Amino acid sequence: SHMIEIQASQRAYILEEMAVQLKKKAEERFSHDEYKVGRIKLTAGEKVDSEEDIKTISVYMAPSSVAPVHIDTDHAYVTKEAAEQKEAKQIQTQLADIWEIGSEKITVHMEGGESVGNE
Repeated sequence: SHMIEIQASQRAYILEEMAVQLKKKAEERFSHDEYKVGRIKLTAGEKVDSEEDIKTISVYMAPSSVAPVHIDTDHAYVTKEAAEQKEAKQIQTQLADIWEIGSEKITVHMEGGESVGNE
């Protein structure tokens, strides 16, 4: 049903090791929570020797729980967005702290919602 493909790569192996250890450590703070860490996507460049070499980290946060026509006051609408922006940025900082890695490298995708983190 669910089949994957990989290309042999030392460099990728290391990167997948850093990735499961990062996944686990996140799952510790978001186990019993609103949000569940789901996909995590790392990118890296020519050399892959430590965490330092990770260029980016995408995180897809899970719901852990149709109306075409919505109608809103102007005020309802902007504040509804403000809060979702503000939720997204908090998972960003939380993971920044947890992983001891600058939030510039972390994109948070808020699936089960409509938001994203920085770039």
